[PDB]
Amino acid sequence: GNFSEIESQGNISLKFGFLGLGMGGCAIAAECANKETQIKNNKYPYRAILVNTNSQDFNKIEIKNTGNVRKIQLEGYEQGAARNPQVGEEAFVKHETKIFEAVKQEFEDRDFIWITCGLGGGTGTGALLKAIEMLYEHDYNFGLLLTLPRDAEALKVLENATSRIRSIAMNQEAFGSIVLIDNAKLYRKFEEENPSALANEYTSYSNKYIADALHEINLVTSSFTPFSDTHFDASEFAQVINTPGVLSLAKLELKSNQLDTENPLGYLTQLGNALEKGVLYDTEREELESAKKSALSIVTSPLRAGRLYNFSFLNQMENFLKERTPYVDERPIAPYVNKHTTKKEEDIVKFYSVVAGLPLPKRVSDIIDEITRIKEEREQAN
Ligand SMILES: Nc1nc2c(ncn2[C@@H]2O[C@H](COP(=O)(O)OP(=O)(O)O)[C@@H](O)[C@H]2O)c(=O)[nH]1
Repeated sequence: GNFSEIESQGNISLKFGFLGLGMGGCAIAAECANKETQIKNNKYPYRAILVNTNSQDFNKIEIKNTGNVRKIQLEGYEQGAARNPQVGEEAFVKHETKIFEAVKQEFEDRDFIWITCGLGGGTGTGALLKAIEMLYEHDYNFGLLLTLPRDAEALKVLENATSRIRSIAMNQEAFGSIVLIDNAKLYRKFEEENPSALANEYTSYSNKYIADALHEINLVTSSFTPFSDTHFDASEFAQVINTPGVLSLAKLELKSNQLDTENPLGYLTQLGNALEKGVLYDTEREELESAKKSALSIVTSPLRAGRLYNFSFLNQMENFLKERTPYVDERPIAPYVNKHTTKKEEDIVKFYSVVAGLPLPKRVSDIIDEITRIKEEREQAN
């Protein structure tokens, strides 16, 4: 995930802060906060506060971005493998004053905060609702960056996740977007693109993959030259990220010759598949249909832009999004020119979309059925 070229000539739309809770949430938050960029006068664009109980692992969470990443240790509530949310909850409440003082100072210059948490654990999951109340009570603009557990994590972790996800959705109107991450999906993605990969490379891969997906859309929305008057800029991006409900990201890269405007079915089908098989989780038409907001940006070279962004293409794209998110407040189709595209990448056309205000995905229901299976077979066994 090297965005050096783009960063040296671009910028990020929003100054994100990450409030990590628990091991996984802190690992993801740290991965994002430690990102180094080639952005003018902004080597380290992100900040983070990592809240977790003491442990060797938590001590192990590196930290490159100095000063912009602070660890807050939940003294006295180390939980071990108890996987008990009630304890995580008590921990957060007990240390709330210390935590908020840290949040207050570190996030003063932030535009938006991501409460980052791996659903299923004790500390993170347990502290989640309290953390949300804290940011809400102090009027921060914030959203949730959450992972859903793999089936192998078993019963307790799945119930822990199911419990919070349910409560989150019920109270979703109280805050911004919920960027869901399906660990099962990403685990599979890893195996497939790295068949000969070993288990020791997954965690790093998934955390970098997540951080890169968020940073990339943050970059794309403020680093290129708009071809027209329709934009998906920092302002619009903020509008979308602040929309309640689940948020889905998609990205498709095609070679210029695979994008036929006289025979659009081919590339429109690929775009449709990219939107459903999203970056962080998998969605479907039924879910997309109820989107509250959506935006799609297209980026290509000076060489290709002029010939691509014609009436036919733009109209086909307008139609495409209209069929996918029919009831959206606004769905801009925003073509961009990357004026500094290399000769080597001259033919590439990139598509980026963000869909917001979505319902919980199918993976949440599959987890419920996995929990249901286990409990019912346990009864039959009895
Ligand atoms: N993507 C990702 N997910 C993680 C990571 N660590 C843990 N998780 C997930 O988050 C869930 C909770 O684990 P953890 O954060 O360690 O528990 P906690 O410290 O008690 O909150 C697990 O069930 C995993 O699915 C990580 O480094 N990356």
